[PDB]
This record gives sequence, C-alpha cells and structure tokens, in this order.
Amino acid sequence: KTLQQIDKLICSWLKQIDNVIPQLIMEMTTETKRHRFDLVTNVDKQIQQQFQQFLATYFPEHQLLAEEKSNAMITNEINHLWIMDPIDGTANLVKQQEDYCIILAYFYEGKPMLSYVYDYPHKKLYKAIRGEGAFCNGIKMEEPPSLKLEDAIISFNAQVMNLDTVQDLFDASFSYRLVGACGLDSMRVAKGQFGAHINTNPKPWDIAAQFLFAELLNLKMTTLDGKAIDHLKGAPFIISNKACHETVLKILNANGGYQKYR
Amino acid sequence: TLQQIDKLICSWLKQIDNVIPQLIMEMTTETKRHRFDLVTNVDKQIQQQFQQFLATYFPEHQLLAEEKSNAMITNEINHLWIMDPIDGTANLVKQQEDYCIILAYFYEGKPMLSYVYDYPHKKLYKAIRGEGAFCNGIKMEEPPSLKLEDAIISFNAQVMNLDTVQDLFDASFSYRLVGACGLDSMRVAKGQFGAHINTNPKPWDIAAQFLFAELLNLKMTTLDGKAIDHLKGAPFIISNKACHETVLKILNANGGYQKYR
Ligand SMILES: [Mg+2]
Ligand SMILES: [Mg+2]
Ligand SMILES: [Mg+2]
Ligand SMILES: [Mg+2]
Repeated sequence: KTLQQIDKLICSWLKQIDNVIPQLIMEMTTETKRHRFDLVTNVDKQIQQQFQQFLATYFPEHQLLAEEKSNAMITNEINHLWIMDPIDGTANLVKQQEDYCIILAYFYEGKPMLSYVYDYPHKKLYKAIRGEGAFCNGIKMEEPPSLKLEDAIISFNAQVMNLDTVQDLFDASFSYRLVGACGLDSMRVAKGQFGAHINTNPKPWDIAAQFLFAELLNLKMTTLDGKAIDHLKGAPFIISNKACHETVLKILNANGGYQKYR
Repeated sequence: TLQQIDKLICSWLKQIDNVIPQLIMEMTTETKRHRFDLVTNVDKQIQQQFQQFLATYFPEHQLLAEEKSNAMITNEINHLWIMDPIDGTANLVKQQEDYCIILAYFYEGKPMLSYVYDYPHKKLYKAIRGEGAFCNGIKMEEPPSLKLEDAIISFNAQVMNLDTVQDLFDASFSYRLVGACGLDSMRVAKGQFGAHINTNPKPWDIAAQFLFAELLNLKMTTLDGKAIDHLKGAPFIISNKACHETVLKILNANGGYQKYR
C-alpha cells in the first residue's frame, strides 16, 4: 500500500463516522476516571472500538496506542503504530457539543507519516501526509506568517499554572483565547490564528498528530525545555509559530518556572 | 409587525454576506486608542451600509454605533438601533474567525428585534418579540438549569484581579474564551456556557442580548444585580438562571473583582 492509499482508507473511515456520532450524541452516557471532572462518554469508547475493528480488519499488523484502553505495547520495535485520541476535548463534547475532535497519527518505524485532526462539529478534517503536505478539507495549508509574541494570540490552560506566569503570558502577548481541545488549539497555531498553544501535561494521543503538522508547516513543537518530544511518552509541550517560540519558553521557565509552587 | 422589519433585516444580511469577501479582499487595519484597539474597512463599511439601509427604508430611525460619534439622546427617542458592525475585530484581523455582527432594535426603550450574526460559521441568531429566538430558523428554547459547579464560564481574565480569577476557576466546571461578547453570550443562550462576563462593555457589545435573555429566561444585569441601561455600558453579566447569584457573589467578595496592580 502507498500512503495515498492508506489516506484514502482513513478519510473514508473518518467521513463515515459523521453518520454514527449523532446517534451516540443522542444516547450519551458519562463515566468518570481519575476524578469527577476526568470524563469519558459512550462516544469516546464507540469511536475507539470501531477504529480498532477497522484496523484489525485492514492493517492487521498495525498496533493501536489509544486513551480508552491499556497500552503495553513497546518501542519501536513496533513497525506500524497508530495513536488515537477518539475524542479530544470530552468535556467540551459533554458540556457544549462543540469544540472537540478526533486525533489519529500513523508512525512507521517511529517516523510520523499521516496525521489527522477531525473537527467534527464544524465538519473540518485537518490532515497531513508526508510527501504531499497539509490540508483542511482538501484545501492545502502553508507555513503561517511570522508572528512575534506581542502580535499574537496565545492559548493555554490558566488553571494548572502558577498565576504569576499566567499574568506574564497575558502581558507579553496580543491576547488570550482558549478553545479547550489540544488538537483544536493546536490547529489554530498551524493555521496562523494563534501564535502558540501550551499544555503542561499532555498524554501521547493529545499531541500525536501535531508532530507532522509541525514539520510540514515549519512550526516549532518542543518540550517546555526546547527539547525533542518522544511521541510514545507524553511531555509538557508547546506548539508554536517560529517567531515567538523562544520568547514563550523564556517566559515560562523564568522566575523558578511555571508550576503552582516554585 | 416586526415580522416585516425582520424579513428586510434578513435580506440586508444576505446582501452583506456577498459584500464581506470583497471587504476582506481589500482589508485595511488601523488602531484607535492603543495598539490593541483595532478597526478595519470591514467594520466601517458594514456600519456605513446599515446607515444607508436605514436612511433608505426607515428615515426616522436612529443609529447608535461603535465606529461613529453618538449624540444622540438618552431616553426620548422612539426608534433606536444599536450596532456593533464587527464585534471581535481582534479575532477578525488575527484569526479571520469568531467575530460577529451585533444589531438590535429598540422601540420607545423596549427590545423588539435582535441579531447576532456569526458570519464565519454562517449562523444567525435572532430574537423577535412575540415569536421567539432562533438560530438559522431552528427555534431556541430556554436552556437546562446549570449550577456553577457544572458550568463552563467565559470572561476576560486579564482585566481582573487574580484572586477573584482563581475563585471563579475554583467554583466552576471549567473556563473557555471565544473573544467576542456576541458569541460568548450566544454560548450562554445555548446552554453551552453557564455565564459570560464583560467588566467594561459598550452599549453595542451587549445590545442584542437583552431580548435573548428575556425570551430564553436568562439573567442579564450589572455586576450589582441591577437593570442595565441599554444606552450606556455597565459592567455586566449574562447567566443561566441557576448560576447568576453565585457568580455575582464571587465577583463582589473579598473586596471585588477590580485590579489592584
Ligand atoms: Mg480524557
Ligand atoms: Mg480524549
Ligand atoms: Mg472595537
Ligand atoms: Mg465592534
């Protein structure tokens, strides 16, 4: 199989989920996990099951690393690895029915080859294909214009950060917005609408697709130390326009750094 | 009937839909009071064109609007339209997304028609005294009750004290921000958010919301619980009914929400 061929299969499968999701929204059940605000719905689980049955049924060699199942499951060493957040932004799904997505990323011998962020509520499928480029619904994306921090909007979670560094990021930037799903706030950076998105504790599925978007669109995607991220393991991370990446990291690691307690 | 006036407004909106591309094509950006206070040709032309519409079809009606001078009398005026030609100009210029047109009509002080048009996503929220509130025709209903602890909230955390920001985070389900008063308010009308706060809105930022709040059974007041005068700003909130008091309580507590540094 060629990559365009695999993409044809995956797009096709993502598109056919437009048919299923409404039914699941209509019969939505909710459980908690690590605490009462750590939600998981019937929608998350059904989308994951169906992808795994789809993977089993076309790429039986390939593995799945995904949020709503256990994963061991090794480096890398796994020739063909899929990583999935069946619903990124479950809270938003639950509370708003909007601003959530589906994340998939394909890795061959550890190198990222295909990435998808599907903004279902707005029927906007973002994908990235190595050798072809990045697209939103077939409309090819290009590297965004340079944005300095003071000219850019930033997105991050202000509840899990020391309020001093929160303030500094407000002061240093043009404005603050939050969509509330890593894949969506990440896409706003890829489109050039936000200068940078931060998440101080993502799981691997929250950021798996963004790797290839960052590469093909000359974005910086690093740890909050400016280091490479290991796609199997999470790390605190940033996805940024090139002209403001250094400035945001400088601000975050300043004065003892960015955690509550420093 | 306002049904009639509504058809005409809707038809003006359709016409503006065909116009905005051209305006973007030749977009031009200036700043007003500071580097963060933007205006573009899109703002100016949309406004000028409603002014023309109104001079054509309703010559006794008056217009209070962001991009022009306004005097223009408090009380004592029978047909008044309030306009924010683009609400979320920062979003337009920075994101080309999440901005709206805000338009509302007031007959002897009373809300009769209101319009929040989310052009980017082709969604028109309207409200019509006697008929109801609509989103592209689908009738909007009063949203379910939302206690604060089960609700997402939206506000500008930069303009506020960081102790009351925290206390607001502590008491709600989560925090989001769209960045246009029109759209953050419509999230509340839809029950996606429990409340939205703006501490220093202009009349045009909040003018459409009065009529939505009334018909959908929301609360809309100052940050002291009072009636808002539609002709002048005031620090304001629009809230699901089941979280209004709690939010106001938290905002006024420990000496208030205002910056101290
Ligand atoms: Mg989760
Ligand atoms: Mg998830
Ligand atoms: Mg303005
Ligand atoms: Mg405006």
